[PDB]
Amino acid sequence: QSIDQLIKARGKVYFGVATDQNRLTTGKNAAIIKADFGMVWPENSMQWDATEPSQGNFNFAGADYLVNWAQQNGKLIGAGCLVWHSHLPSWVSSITDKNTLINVMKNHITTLMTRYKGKIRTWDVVGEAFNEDGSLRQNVFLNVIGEDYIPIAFQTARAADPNAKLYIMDYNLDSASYPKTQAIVNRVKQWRAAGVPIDGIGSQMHLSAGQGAGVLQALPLLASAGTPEVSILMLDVAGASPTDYVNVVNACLNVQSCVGITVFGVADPDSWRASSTPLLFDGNFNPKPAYNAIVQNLQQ
Amino acid sequence: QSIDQLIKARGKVYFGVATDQNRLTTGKNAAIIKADFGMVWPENSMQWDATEPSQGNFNFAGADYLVNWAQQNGKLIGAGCLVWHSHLPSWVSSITDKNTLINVMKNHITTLMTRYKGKIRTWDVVGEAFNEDGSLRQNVFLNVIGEDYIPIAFQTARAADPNAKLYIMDYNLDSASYPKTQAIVNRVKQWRAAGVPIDGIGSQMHLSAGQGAGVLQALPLLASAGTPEVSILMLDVAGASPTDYVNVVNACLNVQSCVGITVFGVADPDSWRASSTPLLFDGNFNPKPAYNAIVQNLQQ
Repeated sequence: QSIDQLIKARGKVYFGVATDQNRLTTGKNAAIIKADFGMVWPENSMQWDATEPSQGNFNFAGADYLVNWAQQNGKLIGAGCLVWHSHLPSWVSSITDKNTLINVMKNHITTLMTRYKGKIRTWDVVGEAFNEDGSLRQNVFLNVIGEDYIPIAFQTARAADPNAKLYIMDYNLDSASYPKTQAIVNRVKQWRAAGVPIDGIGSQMHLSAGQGAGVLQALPLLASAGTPEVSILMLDVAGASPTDYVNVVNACLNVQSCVGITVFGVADPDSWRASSTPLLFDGNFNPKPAYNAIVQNLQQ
Repeated sequence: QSIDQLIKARGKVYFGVATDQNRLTTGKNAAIIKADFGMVWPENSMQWDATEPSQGNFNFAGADYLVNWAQQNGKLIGAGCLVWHSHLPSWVSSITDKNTLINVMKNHITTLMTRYKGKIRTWDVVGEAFNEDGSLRQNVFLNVIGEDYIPIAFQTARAADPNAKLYIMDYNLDSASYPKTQAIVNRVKQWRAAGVPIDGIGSQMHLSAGQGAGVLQALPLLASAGTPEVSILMLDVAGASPTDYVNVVNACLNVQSCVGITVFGVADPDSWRASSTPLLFDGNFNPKPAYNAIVQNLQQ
């Protein structure tokens, strides 16, 4: 059975997966995505270092391929991340003038979002903006522009494509007792009260064995920020225990504003941490017990 | 052991593999390439649709990543294909004016080769130029320019980077009686007699089970064209039988002008025909029997 069909039958929007051109032309990835998943994301083809490697020199061939494939095959598209320190080319980090950096950030956002206007359901606008202690991460945008870079990014994104859901994304939001989880909730509440158009919080979830249970309490906490949506992004789980995966799916089901889940690839050998075998399909493209456990859970 | 070190000890230049950025950051590909292979090729990041998706406007982020990684890790680099019909954006195929298409083709060749001047050992300049019956394939270049497009392409490439070895590449050159094999020999001899700088023939070798034996006769026939070099390119073998792979390696060893072999990826799940398990490593990144058979053949 298709986990995307089953999660839609329980009132959610999608079960999705990250992919890109050379996955779709190799292995069994295209066949599995067509049958079992409802939304694709670019693994890497939309990141800043892939799309604007030097100023004004936009590289769209890879992202175009993915968007086309998804439209032909009737899949939803999510994309990101527009502003994220980790995938930033050096030409951006070396800018020290505030007005320049604001315009460079705006141009990057507007150019990417305009190109795909109306085709992208969800955009990750700002990523990994918090330190582990809950303070704001001192990336180039915070250092040069200040804390208004976040309002500016979201305002710019809303103007570029008013149809898209705009998300802030972070990782290590997997425990309700962790300071970072509480901090992002408090800051998003205050940004939204001031009119910043943040539609969603996306939890980048790279879990160790046994950490699924904690998400049952972390996800409701993220939802308490009052955004229209929350989601689970680029999920994988070391060891791929059915218990961990089922717990994450049940957290999604329990939180009414959680629209769906995106796993971080199809088959284990194509994972960034392949030795931990953390995905739902094995190296022979066979479903693993965690896939069947999700199916069972969604049927009941 | 490393098959690249062992083939070097037998007097050849390399045992290589096709890869690209997202392979180097996932699975065990980087570790295996570092240990076992001596030359990397771009799986897709140098093709025309990836590098010049609109006229005069280039996308080099993916190719730059590969070239940098290879230099950092002491690997040789091969690249291609500059002029192929199968990877051509629609804007090129629509051109109907001979001078315009010549200029477009020359600009494509010169821009890519200049960017990496001196860094690339082998360039595939023209690919898949022949029909199965041995006549020239009627692609946009033949239809608009005529059969001079091949001389022009090679002369332009030689001027752009004199260091590089320049190859023509085709598939189904695997049997010595097949018409395409003799046809490429006939034409390459003619072109070289006219001073066209074709340094090599690359045989793009996608074999079915049992076809390795015929390569022992086909590869020397290709070498009879008199090019300085021949190579085996983008090799895979349905079923990955040790007998097939050993026969291909021995054909390389038997042909003095054959400089090396490149396989079409590391592990079976990342093959374009994964259900035929045609590569040297399995879905858990373990060497397969064919890998060990090549090791022993090269030591004996």
